[PDB]
Amino acid sequence: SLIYQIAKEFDFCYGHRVWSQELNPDFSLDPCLSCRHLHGHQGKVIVHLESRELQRGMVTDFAHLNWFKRFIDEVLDHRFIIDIDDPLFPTLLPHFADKSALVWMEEGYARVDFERIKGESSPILELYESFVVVRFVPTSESIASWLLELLRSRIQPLGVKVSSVEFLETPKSRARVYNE
Amino acid sequence: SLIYQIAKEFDFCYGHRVWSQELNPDFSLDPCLSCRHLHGHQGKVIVHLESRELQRGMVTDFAHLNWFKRFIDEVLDHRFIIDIDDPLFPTLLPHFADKSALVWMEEGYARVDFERIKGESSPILELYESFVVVRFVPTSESIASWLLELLRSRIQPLGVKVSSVEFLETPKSRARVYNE
Amino acid sequence: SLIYQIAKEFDFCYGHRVWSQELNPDFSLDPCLSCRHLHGHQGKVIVHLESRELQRGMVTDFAHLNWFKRFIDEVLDHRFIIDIDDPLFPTLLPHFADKSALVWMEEGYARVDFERIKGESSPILELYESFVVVRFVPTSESIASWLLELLRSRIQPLGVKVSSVEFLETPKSRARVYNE
Ligand SMILES: [Zn+2]
Ligand SMILES: [Zn+2]
Ligand SMILES: [Zn+2]
Repeated sequence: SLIYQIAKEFDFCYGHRVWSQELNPDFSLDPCLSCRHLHGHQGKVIVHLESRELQRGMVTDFAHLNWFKRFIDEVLDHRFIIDIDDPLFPTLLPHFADKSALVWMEEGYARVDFERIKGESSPILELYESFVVVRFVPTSESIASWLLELLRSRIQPLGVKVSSVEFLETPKSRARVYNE
Repeated sequence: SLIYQIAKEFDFCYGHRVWSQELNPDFSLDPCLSCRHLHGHQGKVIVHLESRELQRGMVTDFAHLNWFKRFIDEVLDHRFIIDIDDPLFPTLLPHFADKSALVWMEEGYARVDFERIKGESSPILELYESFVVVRFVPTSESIASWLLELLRSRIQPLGVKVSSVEFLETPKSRARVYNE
Repeated sequence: SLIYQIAKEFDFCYGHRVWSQELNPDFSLDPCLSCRHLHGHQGKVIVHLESRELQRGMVTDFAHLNWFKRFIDEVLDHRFIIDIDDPLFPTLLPHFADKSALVWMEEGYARVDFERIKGESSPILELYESFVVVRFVPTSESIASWLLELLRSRIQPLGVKVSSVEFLETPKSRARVYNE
């Protein structure tokens, strides 16, 4: 049986930190918890779709992931991705410490309610425009699992399967989650 | 148990069009059928070969794909790949509108019979030297499947399996066909 | 079911030769056994690790291969890799022509015992500091197999599996060994 796959890459830049990172120094050599620092990455998502047959020579058209490109562009690019359980949440989002005025979207992330910060200065608005709040520690593996969940929920009308999602955190390191 | 694989890349440039392209505008956002345009690509073929044991430390020598290199270089590079059943076939190859005087090669493509255009102008000859005629819409997935068939039928005397072939249409998007 | 993987790349430069290379000319086209020449490469090791669950959002931390990066950097980079059974071993290492006075390490390579050439000229010392002696023909498949072995033997206390190792001989060609 032949299996047919297609894969597309989507790029974006973001900041995050991995607040729970723990290391075994026998393996890391240096015990410093550097992923607990505020930092950032150039991310690449690679979506793999699969069929057991071709329709008009295709698994499905590459342009059929255009809505997802739009999601990556409009929601994640040039943003800071923060775990709602991050202990620095009330420190970095002090106008939203009690976690009450967050607006959860269907895709599973939150933006702050900007109504609550009306009449704050421009730099303060820029700050809060930055945050994409998620309910998971934003590791490459976590992000990849979340994007796999989103794709799965939405791709079914195309008649193909999402077989895996890769998330490259740097050009030399990446995560992959397979949908078996 | 271990499985051993080798993979090798082969590059070429070509023109084509995907004449049958259709889009679901809910997923693509734009309904424009841009792949129906005459265009081109830098293509990359990746061949994956597999064995369950190493012979002399190898799956098989990388150079044992040289004949396949020659094929890509001599047949596909700097050519325009066209489906025999593209509706524009008669328009782009008017001297061969009946599709009879084509010379089909063992690998499953054709060139025009140049006897029938003998004495045509130099530019007309250069036009007909361009075409590689195939029996499929030349999508990334169809190209990958075709080259997989070609490799499966030839590599037997090497004692190795072809496990899959990848075809990169752009650095951002690619197809893979798995033999199994 | 979901399966989680991470992969990380490690780069190094080295010299070797494949003393035992043979070719079938129906496939290589050219019979010349060029891999038997002394030469070298830019190598890339890609380590894939797998787990059936995430812990703190991770398969395991990318930094848990820092010991492996050190091994690559300190043992393999800017070295010449030679099989102890290369017919040229006595010619290239004439002060260790009997192939004893080698110091084998747990990772499965040897360096010469420098006590034996104490007192020799500086250029002679430089020559011998170059060699990494191994018990296989140093093909890409063999290097990958060996690195896989080292990784499996070390990674067990982290509770993840080494699923495969890729070893890139050139940008265009690579080996992969899967741990099935
Ligand atoms: Zn990070
Ligand atoms: Zn195209
Ligand atoms: Zn070599």
